[PDB]
Amino acid sequence: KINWEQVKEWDRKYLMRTFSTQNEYQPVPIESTEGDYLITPGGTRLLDFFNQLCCVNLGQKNQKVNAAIKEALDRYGFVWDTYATDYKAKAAKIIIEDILGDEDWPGKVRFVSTGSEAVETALNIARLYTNRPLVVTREHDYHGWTGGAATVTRLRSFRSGLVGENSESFSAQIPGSSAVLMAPSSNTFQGNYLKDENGELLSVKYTRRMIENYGPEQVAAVITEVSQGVGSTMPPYEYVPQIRKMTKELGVLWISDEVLTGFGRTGKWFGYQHYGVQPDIITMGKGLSSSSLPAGAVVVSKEIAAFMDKHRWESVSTYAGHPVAMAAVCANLEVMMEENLVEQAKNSGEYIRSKLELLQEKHKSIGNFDGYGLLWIVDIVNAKTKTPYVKLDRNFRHGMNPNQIPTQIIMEKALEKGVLIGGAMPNTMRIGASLNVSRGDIDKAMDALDYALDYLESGEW
Amino acid sequence: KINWEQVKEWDRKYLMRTFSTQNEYQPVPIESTEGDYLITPGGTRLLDFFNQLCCVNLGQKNQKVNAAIKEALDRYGFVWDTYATDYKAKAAKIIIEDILGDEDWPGKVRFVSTGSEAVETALNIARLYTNRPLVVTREHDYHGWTGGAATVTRLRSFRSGLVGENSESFSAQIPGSSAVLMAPSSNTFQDGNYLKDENGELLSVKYTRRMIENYGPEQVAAVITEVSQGVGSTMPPYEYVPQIRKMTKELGVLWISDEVLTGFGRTGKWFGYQHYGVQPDIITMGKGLSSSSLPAGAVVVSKEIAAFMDKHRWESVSTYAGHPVAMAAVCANLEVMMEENLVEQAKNSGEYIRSKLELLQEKHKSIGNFDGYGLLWIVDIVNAKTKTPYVKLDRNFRHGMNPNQIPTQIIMEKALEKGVLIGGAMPNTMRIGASLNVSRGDIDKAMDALDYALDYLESGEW
Amino acid sequence: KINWEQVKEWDRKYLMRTFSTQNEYQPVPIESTEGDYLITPGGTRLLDFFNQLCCVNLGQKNQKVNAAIKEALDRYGFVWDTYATDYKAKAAKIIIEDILGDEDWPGKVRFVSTGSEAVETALNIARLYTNRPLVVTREHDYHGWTGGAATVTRLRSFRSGLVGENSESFSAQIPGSSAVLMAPSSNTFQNYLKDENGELLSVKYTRRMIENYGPEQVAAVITEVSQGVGSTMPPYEYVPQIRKMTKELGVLWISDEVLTGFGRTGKWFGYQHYGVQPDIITMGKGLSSSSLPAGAVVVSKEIAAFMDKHRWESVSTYAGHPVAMAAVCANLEVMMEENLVEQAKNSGEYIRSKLELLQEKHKSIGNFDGYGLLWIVDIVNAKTKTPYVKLDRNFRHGMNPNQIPTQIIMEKALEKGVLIGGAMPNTMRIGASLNVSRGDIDKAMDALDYALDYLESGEWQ
Amino acid sequence: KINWEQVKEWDRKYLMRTFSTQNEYQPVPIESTEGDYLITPGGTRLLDFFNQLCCVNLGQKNQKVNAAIKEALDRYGFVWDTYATDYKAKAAKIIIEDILGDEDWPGKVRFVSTGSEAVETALNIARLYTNRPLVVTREHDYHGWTGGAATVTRLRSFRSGLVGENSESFSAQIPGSSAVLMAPSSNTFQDSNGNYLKDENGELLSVKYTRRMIENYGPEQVAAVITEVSQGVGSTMPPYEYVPQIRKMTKELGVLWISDEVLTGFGRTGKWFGYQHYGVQPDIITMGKGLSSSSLPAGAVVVSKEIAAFMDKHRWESVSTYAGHPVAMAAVCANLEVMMEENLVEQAKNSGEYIRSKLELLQEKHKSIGNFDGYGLLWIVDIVNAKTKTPYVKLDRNFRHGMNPNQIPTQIIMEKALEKGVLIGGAMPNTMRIGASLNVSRGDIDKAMDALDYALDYLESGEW
Ligand SMILES: *Cc1c(COP(=O)(O)O)cnc(C)c1O
Ligand SMILES: *Cc1c(COP(=O)(O)O)cnc(C)c1O
Ligand SMILES: *Cc1c(COP(=O)(O)O)cnc(C)c1O
Ligand SMILES: *Cc1c(COP(=O)(O)O)cnc(C)c1O
Ligand SMILES: [Cl-]
Ligand SMILES: [Cl-]
Ligand SMILES: [Cl-]
Ligand SMILES: [Cl-]
Repeated sequence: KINWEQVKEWDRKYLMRTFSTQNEYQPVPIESTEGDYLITPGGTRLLDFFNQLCCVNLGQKNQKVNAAIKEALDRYGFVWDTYATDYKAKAAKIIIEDILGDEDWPGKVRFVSTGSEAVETALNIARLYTNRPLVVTREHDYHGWTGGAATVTRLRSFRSGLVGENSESFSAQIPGSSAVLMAPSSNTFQGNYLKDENGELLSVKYTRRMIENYGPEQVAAVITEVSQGVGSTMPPYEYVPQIRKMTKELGVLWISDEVLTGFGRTGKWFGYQHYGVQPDIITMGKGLSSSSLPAGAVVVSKEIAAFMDKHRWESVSTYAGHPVAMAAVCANLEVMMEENLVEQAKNSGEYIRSKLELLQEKHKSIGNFDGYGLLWIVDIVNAKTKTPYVKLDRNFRHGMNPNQIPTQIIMEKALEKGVLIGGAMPNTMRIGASLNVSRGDIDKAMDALDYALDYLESGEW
Repeated sequence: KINWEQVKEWDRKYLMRTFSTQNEYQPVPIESTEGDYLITPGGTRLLDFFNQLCCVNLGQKNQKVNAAIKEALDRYGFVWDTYATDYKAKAAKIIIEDILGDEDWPGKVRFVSTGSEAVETALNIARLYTNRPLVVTREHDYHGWTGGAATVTRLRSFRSGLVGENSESFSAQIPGSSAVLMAPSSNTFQDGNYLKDENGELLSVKYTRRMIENYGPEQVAAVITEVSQGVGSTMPPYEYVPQIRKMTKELGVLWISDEVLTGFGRTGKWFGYQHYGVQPDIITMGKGLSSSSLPAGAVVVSKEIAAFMDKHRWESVSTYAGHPVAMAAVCANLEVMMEENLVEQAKNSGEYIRSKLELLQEKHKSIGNFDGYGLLWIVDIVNAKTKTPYVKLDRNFRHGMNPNQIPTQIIMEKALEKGVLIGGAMPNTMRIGASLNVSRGDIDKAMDALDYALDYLESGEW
Repeated sequence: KINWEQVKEWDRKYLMRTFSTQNEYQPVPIESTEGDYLITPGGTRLLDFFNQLCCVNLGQKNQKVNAAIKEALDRYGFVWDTYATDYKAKAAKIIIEDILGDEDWPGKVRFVSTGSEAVETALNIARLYTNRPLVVTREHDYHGWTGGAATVTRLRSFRSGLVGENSESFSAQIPGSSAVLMAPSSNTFQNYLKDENGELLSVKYTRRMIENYGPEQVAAVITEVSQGVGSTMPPYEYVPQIRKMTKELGVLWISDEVLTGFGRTGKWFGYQHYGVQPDIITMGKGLSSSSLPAGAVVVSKEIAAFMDKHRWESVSTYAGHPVAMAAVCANLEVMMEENLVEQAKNSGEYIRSKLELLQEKHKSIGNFDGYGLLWIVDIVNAKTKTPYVKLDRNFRHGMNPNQIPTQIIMEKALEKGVLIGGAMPNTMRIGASLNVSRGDIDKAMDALDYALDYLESGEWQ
Repeated sequence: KINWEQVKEWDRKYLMRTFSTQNEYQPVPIESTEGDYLITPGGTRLLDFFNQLCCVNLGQKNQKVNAAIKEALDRYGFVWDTYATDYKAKAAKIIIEDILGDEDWPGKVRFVSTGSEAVETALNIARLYTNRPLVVTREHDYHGWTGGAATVTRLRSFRSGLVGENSESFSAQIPGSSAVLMAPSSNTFQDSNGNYLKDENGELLSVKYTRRMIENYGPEQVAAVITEVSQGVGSTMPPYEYVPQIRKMTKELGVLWISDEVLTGFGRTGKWFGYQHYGVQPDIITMGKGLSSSSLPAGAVVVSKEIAAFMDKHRWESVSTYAGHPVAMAAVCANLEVMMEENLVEQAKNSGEYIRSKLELLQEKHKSIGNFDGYGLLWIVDIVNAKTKTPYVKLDRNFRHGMNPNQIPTQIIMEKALEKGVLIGGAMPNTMRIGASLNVSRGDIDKAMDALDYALDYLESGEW
């Protein structure tokens, strides 16, 4: 028996706000979830085409995963990373032996609790292995929020600072803010992508020049997102291979941050696998457990594992390897494999492409779309001017009025159809569902977006 | 039907080592746990007087906590922090209204997933609230391992660097290591009484004051402390904690009490700071927050700090922050703590442990000093002849040393013969803890095993 | 009587080496100088077409400057900046009223002892005035060697680190070597590509970087109008485009005129070729023509009015040194009265015509550009049409000088009694006094012709 | 014929202010100098017992130095460091072979143009030699104003920030302002009687804590400790044992010691260098000020034989345009030769002893003199309220310049002493920093001390 009015009162009074001022905040309670739906206390069913934060890959509240979690709870309990469990060892084995079994670069795994912790771990490993201080990142990359992970995050809207309520006058970034260099993203220098007289993209060419300017001996790693998640982009095809090749030639590591693109999200097990290359280190979260319980991970190459194995590593994280979280990881990955959700993701993405083609034929406010599996971006433009409504685009901050932001207006309208859809960036949709989402829910969501776009293209906002 | 030989094989092969080289590593599989016990696949029962990392406050595998997690799983699922749930709101209400209800400084709570995430959050909030860059920490403090939390960690043995196997030749800290000042710990400037100036002030505090004055108070956001150093294994002189509270107030600087370890009954109060009649501006939480049932951390901020943050849109997202199933575990953990009155149980067992340690010190000249409260104890170990620590670098040691040279390692190995896990992180100092509800029989059994280990240490046969 | 053999022994034994190891070092004593010549103890006259470090603008040992220094020494002595002198006030007046009299942005001057100190001062003022921490520099910029000036220096061959003797094995940068961002130099992205909103890709990306961090985080962009040590010339539109972009984003522009200032480029300052005005200028070299150590910063009226409202807690013992100020006064008065700016402009036109003839004759000249008495000549392999030294401006000094084209050219030209070459391996940096005679220009150019014949013969390989 | 009014107008309008707002600023012109005197345009003679910034060691406008500068100007001109000259090589030989000839440790010299550049150079060298990033400094150290030298300066009143005019309102430090650790001053940890606290083996607690600090970060992270043997701008003298205890601590930890001798060097303390009072030898010395007695801008670093041998094995990729400037080097040579031939080190030592006697007599007469100490021509005098025995300005060495000068005892003293045509005072609010030329006459010491006596009569009346 739940008093949801009291829940709302406690939520307003006792919880720190994010993205909303206390003044403007309206709690949105969710009582339960199932599949691709969120259920409100009043029983409203909301189709979630955010998939929360593109992180509930298996679907909400999967009975096999929950059954597995309950089973672990007959035995545990808690032990820290110094102790071995069946669940922890099995999860590592599934990742190296079963999912990555076709590639021979992967060596070992470290489990932590979050994607930010995974990136922190990867940054530490890369710097220790090379004995070099600098890490290269890209414009608009999001790699997490904790101190180290934030240093490689280049989105001024997502760096844990403060903005005003529909005002430009009360903004601040955190005082004090690094061993980090910002390179151009894949989406710079366009309008197609410019290459030199060698076919090398100008973003990569300049990335190479930056490393050489500092000296390769000063640079541990380039950390990337194969597709920018929060920053909401897709790369030209040759970018990922060219970065892999450039790093190899300069003797610098490449960390593929797969926290979002990992575990079937893009229609392969990992984002990088679309590109015929292999990373030195992968960071993991989100689909690692499909958010059933908090888990993150890093996978390091055999070379890197062999180096770390020769040393005593002075690093403790209390909940790293948590055996109940590991049981949840095991079950999540087993279901993913047995149901062949990767191939299902691939097929559903192809279906989504067709739906978006029709939406673009119909709606001139769709400037561009791209993606794969259950990860899509849709660039929104003024249908008249052919330019984005919000000039600062991906360099915006949240001090703007939401009623001026296209992705906000699309979200509010789509909501009238009982659909959750939109994006983090002001001019770009970021669309994701569970890997096992049904065609009918795809149709429902696309129809809702259709309805929102009519409204956007109508003015009246 | 679990093949534990194959589990050990996968564990060696596929998991990154910490503290042990692959060469020297032997997996120690634990098949299940209960109360104060770990159970091996063979069925051996191990009395855990580390309480893992002093973080299973309620006891292992509490039936009511586990039943509550099972219930949550009927409904969830996962929503991120933008969505409200009963479990998340209730957990915040329990902390603010029930546990801290008698104090009026607390305003609001932010939940995250780990103690390190909680410290990161507190550092961000302190700097934003004050609009100032610098944070003061102390020598030997441990506040976590992630970037920002690590900058305020002043233990060179726990900064996620590398050392060799029984060698000084393969030592490295992470390249690139800044907005932090290290002040003396409370355990500095002695006779063996703590030195004070002509007013009340401890020299550790007076110098901390001079340090902040040297940079300028307008540059300094906060002092972050542990009321009792956890990994660093110390206890303060009584006046330290009130004197730091008063100093920070006088300078217009915040105080963050990092209660990740000392929180939720560990010290025989709800919070460590509560022994000292003061209140902080911000508290960081983990460990006993959920008693390790599921991953959770949190920050509590004062009413003034909440009011300021409330006026702004805060551009911070953590995917698993507020995870509804973790919040369910937190609610159940806290309600069992309250209803069983585990805080009082911890206070009483602490008084009991004190008397057991007095008897052990009488028996053992290798016990130089011991101190603590509730289920958090330090025991400083000395060479019984020379009366000096065996390991000279003490709390400034690193793990390159041979464990056969380390008193707390020797003690741990020997105690293990009695089926008891007990020892410490520091080379010369035990860090002892159990569940808040640890029985007297288990205390006696742990203390007997320590007695036994100390005979061996003192025999010099090692 | 000077025992020059004893001087060499003392020089070997007691002075720290730079650029040469003790093992390879051979002292090069200079007994006196005059005009464009250096005179050895033996009486050999060497024509100096490096003009030392493009810093003896007025010419060596000007009789009027030396006579003015001698007069000042009848009165001083030394007073620090708190005390006023005629020489310090007059040097400030000459700069603001006389030299920059035709421009209305200049406000006040601060005198220091060197160009690095001038840059440190400008960085301090920029960050204080804007209350912002970040400063933007460019790839291959040189702005000095002291801590702050070094942070904006982006040449890995000039950051006060160490390299081996003809070896790659003993190289290090200073440990620790920071509120600075590196943008592309003007010589990136080529013939230069444009946004066709008109914007050079170098400027476009610089803009993006500032927007990505947030313009409210960025105090200034510091540039060289022509990269000195780094040895380049910009596309014509670059300097006006950077001025326009910084103004639009509310960011300061510091023109580092330590090298290009005081007639070097055939105008009083390099920026004056481009119809723009900076917010802050930094000065050294031609400020006194190296007669005595002096540097300076000039800040705009707005900046001066802000600084004037505060008590500035900055002391430099020798800043404003009355005798160095007497030297600056005499140096600037001679420059003005002899019309050396116009003379430099006319000699540069002459040099251009000499270089066109050498390029027509020497396929190892891939390219040249410059103005006044500041010229770059890019050298290439006449056969492949590409540079001999692949790392180019990202090299370090560990390589063998017998592999370096500008070292080859220098050794060869010395056989003609001419000092000429460059800091960069593939690029000449040529400078003489503003009053260098046509005869001496012909003599240097003839030595260069001779040197390129040798380079093109490939005998040194 | 100089128009001094026009000079003062150009000065007001076209020069950036330091320490004074434009609103409050009044130019103080000096037409010429001689010995220990500054001469105003009107012909007022001011006895300068600041010796500018304790940096005109030989005296103002020395005839032999000026003649040597004029001789150099018959030949030069300018050559950068890549070229050898007689003046540069001779200056290095004088330092290593003549001045420091009785010590075995010194190897080589690098000349630069300022003390801040010398400190920048020492920090670079210590970090390169050890291959470690951290340098340790102390509370209230002043090591210069440029980016690297500023990181090891721990006086918030001298870090090139901004404060308001007679207000706490409008203050700022430079945005963005680390591979530096701050250790306690030698002047920390005193008991009630003002005695320095030590452990039972006599080790000062300031040193004991410094060692703990280094051990906490790890000695393998720490390149160097940089010190001032006597804090200059920060205006202190150390407990006697501090300097040897730091030398011994650094040696035991494998860490370098940089003695920043920019102020204490070249006879200032009645020895060639401040460290020489203490029976120790540093790894690196930084020099400025008395190096040329400010005749022209010059700075230098001296490195040990072992550091020089390491540096000699590499190509060092570092250029400073004016480093080694031959005319500046000719001034250094003449400055050092005069110092040696006149035996100015001994003169300074004996004059310090005379000064001590005058200060003892002043302290009997004036209860506002809480303490004094020093040596040679470098003295501190701590000023207290004669009635409370407590400093007037509570923040003391951690003050900033936003304070009203009419509340600052060292400002009140300077203003009063000026009535007697003596310049005397200090940078810190409760502490005089007194210096004159090494060859200052007894009569001038008497004149300065009589002005101080006068000023303290006024301070002690409380009328201000
Ligand atoms: C969401 C995200 C992270 C951080 O994960 P958390 O679990 O939110 O801390 C890191 N990297 C990428 C690419 C992400 O999308
Ligand atoms: C263990 C600990 C932390 C870090 O918590 P984690 O959950 O391990 O990230 C922070 N502070 C203190 C005092 C701790 O004991
Ligand atoms: C030479 C130079 C400097 C530094 O001047 P120094 O007098 O060597 O300290 C600064 N900026 C530029 C552009 C330079 O060429
Ligand atoms: C004055 C001083 C400096 C800085 O020298 P400048 O010539 O002013 O740059 C450095 N160290 C000490 C001890 C000083 O007194
Ligand atoms: Cl990309
Ligand atoms: Cl403490
Ligand atoms: Cl350029
Ligand atoms: Cl001292």
